[PDB]
Amino acid sequence: AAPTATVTPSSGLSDGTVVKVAGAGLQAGTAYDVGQCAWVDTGVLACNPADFSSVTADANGSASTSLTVRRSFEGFLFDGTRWGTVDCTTAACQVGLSDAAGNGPEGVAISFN
Ligand SMILES: O=c1cc(-c2ccccc2)oc2ccccc12
Repeated sequence: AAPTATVTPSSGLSDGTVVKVAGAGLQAGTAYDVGQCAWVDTGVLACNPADFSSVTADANGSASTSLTVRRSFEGFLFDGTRWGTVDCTTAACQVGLSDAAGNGPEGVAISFN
């Protein structure tokens, strides 16, 4: 079926901005982890365990959350292993939203001003 992932990426904003994430039409009961998961290695991405707020799907099958995009964050995988400190000063960051396994909406990139 066609889900309804409506998120608000930080385009043209500075660091410390609150990214709005609202995913509807998901699996009610599943916990979705969302963070500023950006590129950390070749084909490898990593989320931030510092300012993260995993949201569980409600009885409507929707999950709304908000994350704070930092300039530098600790990159962590979905398994629990870290990859290193990611820094988006000269590079651009992005938002990552997926379940404990790694399924969900497509990633959206963000850019500072
Ligand atoms: O920590 C990780 C975060 C993300 C990710 C999920 C959705 C959108 C962008 C990035 O993907 C991975 C893929 C493999 C291993 C770790 C990760």
